[PDB]
Amino acid sequence: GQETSYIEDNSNQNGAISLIFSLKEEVGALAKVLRLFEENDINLTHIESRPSRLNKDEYEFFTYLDKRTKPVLGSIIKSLRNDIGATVHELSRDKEKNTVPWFPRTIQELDRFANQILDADHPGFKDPVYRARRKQFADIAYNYRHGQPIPRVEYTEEEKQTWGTVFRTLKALYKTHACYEHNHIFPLLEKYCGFREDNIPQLEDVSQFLQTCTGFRLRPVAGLLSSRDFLGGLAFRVFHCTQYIRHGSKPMYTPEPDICHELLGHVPLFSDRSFAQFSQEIGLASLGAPDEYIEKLATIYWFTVEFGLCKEGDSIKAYGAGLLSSFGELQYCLSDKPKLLPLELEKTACQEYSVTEFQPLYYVAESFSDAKEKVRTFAATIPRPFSVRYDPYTQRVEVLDNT
Amino acid sequence: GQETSYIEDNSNQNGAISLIFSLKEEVGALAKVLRLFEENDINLTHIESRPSRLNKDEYEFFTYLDKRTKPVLGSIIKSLRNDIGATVHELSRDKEKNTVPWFPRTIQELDRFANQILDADHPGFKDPVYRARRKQFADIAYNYRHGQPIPRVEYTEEEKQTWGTVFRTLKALYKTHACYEHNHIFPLLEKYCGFREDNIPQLEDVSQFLQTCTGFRLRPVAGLLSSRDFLGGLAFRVFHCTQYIRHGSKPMYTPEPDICHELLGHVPLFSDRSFAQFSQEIGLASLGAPDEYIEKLATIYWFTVEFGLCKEGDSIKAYGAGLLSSFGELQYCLSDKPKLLPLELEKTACQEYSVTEFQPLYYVAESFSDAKEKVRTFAATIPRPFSVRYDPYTQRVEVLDNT
Ligand SMILES: [Fe+3]
Ligand SMILES: [Fe+3]
Repeated sequence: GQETSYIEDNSNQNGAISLIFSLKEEVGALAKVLRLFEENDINLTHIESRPSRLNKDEYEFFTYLDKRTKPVLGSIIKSLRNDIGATVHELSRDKEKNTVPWFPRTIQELDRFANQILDADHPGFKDPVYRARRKQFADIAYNYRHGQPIPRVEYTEEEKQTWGTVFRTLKALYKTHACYEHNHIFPLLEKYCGFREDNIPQLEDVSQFLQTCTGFRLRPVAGLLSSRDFLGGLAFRVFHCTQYIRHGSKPMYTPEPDICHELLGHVPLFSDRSFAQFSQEIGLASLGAPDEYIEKLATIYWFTVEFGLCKEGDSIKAYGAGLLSSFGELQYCLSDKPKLLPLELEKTACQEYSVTEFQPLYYVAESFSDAKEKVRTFAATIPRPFSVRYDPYTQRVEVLDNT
Repeated sequence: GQETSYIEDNSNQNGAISLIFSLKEEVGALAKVLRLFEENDINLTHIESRPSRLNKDEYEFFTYLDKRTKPVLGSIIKSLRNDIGATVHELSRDKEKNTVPWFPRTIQELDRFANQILDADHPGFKDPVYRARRKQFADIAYNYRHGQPIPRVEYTEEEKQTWGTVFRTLKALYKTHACYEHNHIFPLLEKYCGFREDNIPQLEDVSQFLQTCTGFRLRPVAGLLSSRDFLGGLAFRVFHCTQYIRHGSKPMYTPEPDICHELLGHVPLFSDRSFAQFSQEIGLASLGAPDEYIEKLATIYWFTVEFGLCKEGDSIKAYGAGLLSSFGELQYCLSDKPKLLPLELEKTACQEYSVTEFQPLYYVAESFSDAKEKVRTFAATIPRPFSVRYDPYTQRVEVLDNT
């Protein structure tokens, strides 16, 4: 009711259904389970069995199925539960009765809904060339697949000039308004990723560098994804970021995120361990979270990763990416005009806001470490039949039952 | 003096020198350091700066230099120490006075000495076709680069038949002689990696699966690597394994490791978290370790990963890979002939042994968890100016000063 940053998720044509369950290895168990699936008309390359990462005598099952297996899924869950004997969690993309809202278990699974994106006013609406250029970048995202190197695009001088206009202003403002963490990493991005005022950095280059710092990686997205999907990606330390640039007509404005917003507002901080851990915690807390809490986390995300203020000693600087890529509001947030409140997730989670520039209120975080722990705690209050944790080694979410 | 499994490391033509040091970010520090390198004739793409993963106000430096920069390195270390102010560790591949034995800091660095490998008696010596086939596999290893998918090779029926001979025997013996962990993972390798008696699995397939389980990954090696380099790889959960198969003339024998030995003896257990962690601990304890302790760890490795016996309750099974891929000694080790001693690294580290089949003595491990902690402790006694820890996210060793 005030145009928020919370985008409710859809469902494709087939949607997505995944069954989470572990099976203790007892002679024939593995075969009975696969036989169970085999029997009910299900391709067994959609069922994956792996050793349990928690219990040395169990197998964990991953099922890449969709809505087309719905009819015989009830039977299978029943059998698994009653006959075979296994605690089963049904993850559904259409989050219905008794089903936990779907979420990727493996980083690769981020491919599933990555292409689930959402003009008249938009600068560039009457620009054929721009519209085509946007098609090009959208194509790259749509065609993108996890693991692949992000395709490089040669930016035109015009675009580079737009970049520079935004770059120049912000750089000449980070020292006095940006948090230590941002100002700490930026010089390196300039030195190593081609972050210059006469050059738009290639997403592949930035992704490599990010990984090298925090394991974070980039994924080119065509447009805005549902909060569930964007937040979810953070659990795998994956950042869905645009590659296109705003229209040159108004370099100082974007009614949507763009390469300028991702590279100068988000990327720098994702290179910091504490910050990386913080944002990932928000992603992990969203995994399978009910719509209500996704919006809450989306709101929380908004007042932290996007428009957050960090308290450094006796002063307050900005770390919110929405601030660090918007000179105007970047100066405004540190002025004496905005209302400031300490970060307190229960109140922040229900905070009323609008997407319009120049937020009237900002939340101040003690540190990234404090907020991370702050989110960990808020997460514990989110209705979920289990808890989650990321495994950097296998790049797979490990679902542990509530602690 | 009894032909051991300890292979002392060499040095290429240029060798390898890396400087470990962190720099607190104080105006101009970063530039002074790079200027410092720039000045002394050093390509700055050989110097890498990244945010410290431990201290939020420091930069960590990675230097991919060799022996050709030796002359001006003394000056640079002096400057860094006295002028700039930084604790500097000089890693040298030629481990000389005051230099810590070199070791990869980034997983990619495993490329540096990966191709540093070491016939008359060998079965296949007079076989032109075999020798050429071996050239082919060696080529693939030499050309291999971390990150790349391991090239697939179509094995001849003859080779597949050799595989089957070994496979058949072992499979029909794992139930009664192999540890739970091995028997737990094997069925999955059969179900998912093409581990059949009529099919030699492709290393790429196995690597993917391994990663999916423990993050472990394979790297095709041409022949035997120095203990330092092989053990070191384990720190990154990377297994250097052969791809070629023994000569068909004598399927029941190999005077060297081969695909049969890697896939059936090592791979299964590397899919277990506890085991993966254990072997990695040995790799982490080798990082920069003096030659003496590398041989010790090599010896330890020998009596554990290669020829170790695990105590399961009241019984004892085998987990040593040398045992699990050698039917003959696999039955022998559990007979009443071999001498058995509990795992105790200080005595095991100095244990006398020979490579000849049918070990007279084996060391029994409480569990993989106990041995891992056992190695962690033994490691603390290894002369090193710092301690190490692996970062799965960035795939980079983080060097913390002694704890
Ligand atoms: Fe954003
Ligand atoms: Fe071996």
